[PDB]
Amino acid sequence: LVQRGRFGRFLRKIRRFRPKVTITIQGSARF
Repeated sequence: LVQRGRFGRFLRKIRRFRPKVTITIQGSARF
């Protein structure tokens, strides 16, 4: 392992801001 929640999900591997910005980029690749 090499991460804490503060560095695993703090506008880093999720973002998902109210209008949805990078989560959409991830969503394009995933789906």
